[PDB]
Amino acid sequence: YAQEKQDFVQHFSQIVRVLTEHPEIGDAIARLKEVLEYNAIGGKYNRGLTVVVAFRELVEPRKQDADSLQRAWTVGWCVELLQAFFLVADDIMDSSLTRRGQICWYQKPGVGLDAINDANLLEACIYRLLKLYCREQPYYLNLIELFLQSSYQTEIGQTLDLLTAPQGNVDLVRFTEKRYKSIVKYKTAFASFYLPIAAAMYMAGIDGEKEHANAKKILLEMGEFFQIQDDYLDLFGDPSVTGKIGTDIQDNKCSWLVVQCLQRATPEQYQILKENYGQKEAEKVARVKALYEELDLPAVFLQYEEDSYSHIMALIEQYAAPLPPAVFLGLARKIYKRRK
Amino acid sequence: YAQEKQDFVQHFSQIVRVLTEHPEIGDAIARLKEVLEYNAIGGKYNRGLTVVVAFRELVEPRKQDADSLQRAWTVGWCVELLQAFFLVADDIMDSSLTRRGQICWYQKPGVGLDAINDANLLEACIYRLLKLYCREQPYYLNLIELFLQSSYQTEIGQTLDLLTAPQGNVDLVRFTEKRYKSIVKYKTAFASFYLPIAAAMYMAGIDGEKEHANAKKILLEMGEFFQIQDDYLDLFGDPSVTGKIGTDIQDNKCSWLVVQCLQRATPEQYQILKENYGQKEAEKVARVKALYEELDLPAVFLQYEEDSYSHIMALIEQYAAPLPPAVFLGLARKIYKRRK
Ligand SMILES: C=C(C)CCOP(=O)(O)OP(=O)(O)O
Ligand SMILES: C=C(C)CCOP(=O)(O)OP(=O)(O)O
Ligand SMILES: [Mg+2]
Ligand SMILES: [Mg+2]
Ligand SMILES: [Mg+2]
Ligand SMILES: [Mg+2]
Ligand SMILES: [Mg+2]
Ligand SMILES: [Mg+2]
Repeated sequence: YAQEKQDFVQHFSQIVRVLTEHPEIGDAIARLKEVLEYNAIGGKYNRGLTVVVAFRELVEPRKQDADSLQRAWTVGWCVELLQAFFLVADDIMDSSLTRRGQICWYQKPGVGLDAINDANLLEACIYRLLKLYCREQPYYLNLIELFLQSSYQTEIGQTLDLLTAPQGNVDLVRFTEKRYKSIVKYKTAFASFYLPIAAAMYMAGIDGEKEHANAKKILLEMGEFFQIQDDYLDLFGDPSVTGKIGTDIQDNKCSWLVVQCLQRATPEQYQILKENYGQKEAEKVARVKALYEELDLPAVFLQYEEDSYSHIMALIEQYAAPLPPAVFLGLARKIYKRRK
Repeated sequence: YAQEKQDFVQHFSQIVRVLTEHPEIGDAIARLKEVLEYNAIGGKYNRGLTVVVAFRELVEPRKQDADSLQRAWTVGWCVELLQAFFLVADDIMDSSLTRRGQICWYQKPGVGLDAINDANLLEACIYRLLKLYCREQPYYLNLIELFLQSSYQTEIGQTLDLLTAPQGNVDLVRFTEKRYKSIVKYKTAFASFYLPIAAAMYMAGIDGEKEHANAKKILLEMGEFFQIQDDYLDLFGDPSVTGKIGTDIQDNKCSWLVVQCLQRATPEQYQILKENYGQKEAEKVARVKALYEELDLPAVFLQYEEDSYSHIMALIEQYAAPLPPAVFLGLARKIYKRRK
């Protein structure tokens, strides 16, 4: 697994080389290399690795030649670039301080709001790689449309996330279970969970609408759990482990935690949450954290993680066939009980 | 021409309807409609109109059925959406105040840096329209790749533009004719001039590499002239006419004007430019404008506009064949002597 991660990371130098190969644009290409090095490295590479692992499990080993395997790790890196693009942009919009153990790319002196165009370049690099390696393949168009559709779905999710979290406005009424499930389905589940398995499926020749629908049932549910864990870690995670500083409380976000708080709060506790949520004051944030702990939300999260795991396992039993259950089980093992 | 513009604008309501048609995403789709209405309307629609006019001139009238014409005005609107995406993002990065006679979308109270995701949605809408109307056409993939390549080229151009214009740093050494030509080729010429004619060419079945190369020779030169005019208007244009407020001097930009100033300045005038360029102080900006006027740069621009027009006309004579010269002449007439 760590050796699998290591093999995937060793292909990054080739990805950068092929993307940063007209002398007039030299300075811009040198900036793109810096944008790639800073923002596509430091994560867990779960999405990129899922493409590589799923491709190997879905394709007959006699058909896994050197060019086929290169295409698989390249498409894995395309999914990492999609993630990099959204994170660079999301860190500006969320006013975040750190990412993957280092200062946010936009927080770097000399970068600032120029990171908007840098994010756009990362997105552009996906289609440059798809054209360079997969142009002659029968699944080329299926991959292009899958990455474009995954970006649109993420952007729609980001729009819902930002509309539910207006700055300077009390938004407790908007923080419902229904709203939450809708935000996380689009902003996380589609591109972080459906996209990597769907890409390996199209590369394996599995283009069937019914097969993709079945994979989607498992993967969108896994994505919802993953975002619930991300919301828990925003406040109760170790920043030395998570690599990022939480901002959901200050940013008035429709977090899984605030939705649970609102379902369990007394009128007195509702007032405390109303007066202290969505504000930059450190003592107001500390007051919301104290309310969550009073309502035993960390324990409520532990019980949800268990119930959700069993539910996802039941969905693998129902919808994995005819794909190897290991395709979905490998990703479940990688995200369950994770504190990073 | 104004009737042609009117026919094109009358199709916008249909574009919005088809793009803003899952009740859970309702609030986000309502935000997308607001993003579309605010940012894709108010311009001159030259790019969108060029697609429609070029398609009509390149396709035999017996092959111009109702569905074919709809595809043409839809692809015209895709080019307007590409422009909208880049302008929303460019206005944030350039710290601009107004656009198309109204306050910049990001300057709107309640929008702010959420405009980054709004720009991404506008870009996403291009591929949604291409899929909705052109998916079954033989040129579908050619159009997808052309819009993706045009975005990458624009982003590379924007990177060069921002690298040459660092905030708080004296960048006069970097402002060369060579650097300028490179920036404007990528940031403007490819997507504003090559993209609309190339799209109509692929829709007409003209996919030949040599035909696209010849069209490119004319159109990249036209794009350079158009950006030189844009730089002139940034300072010497009427904001009631241009619809936007200039920021090139304050933003330390490699403008055509500053390049010309540096070629004509004495050591005393160079010192004046060095002490006053790239700064927010109104009196420093007024000092640079006074230097430009002392060096008769508005007259130097008038002489360049004439010389460039003749050169572009000579390029149409050389490279228009076998395409109707009217394809290129119509766009030249629309941009030459324009003060908007
Ligand atoms: C979609 C969300 C929850 C953002 C972070 O994803 P990861 O937690 O997988 O971050 P990296 O490993 O890529 O850094
Ligand atoms: C590529 C540059 C010069 C930006 C503005 O283009 P236009 O001057 O054509 O602006 P609109 O008509 O679309 O508003
Ligand atoms: Mg965030
Ligand atoms: Mg966010
Ligand atoms: Mg989070
Ligand atoms: Mg600008
Ligand atoms: Mg600009
Ligand atoms: Mg300008």
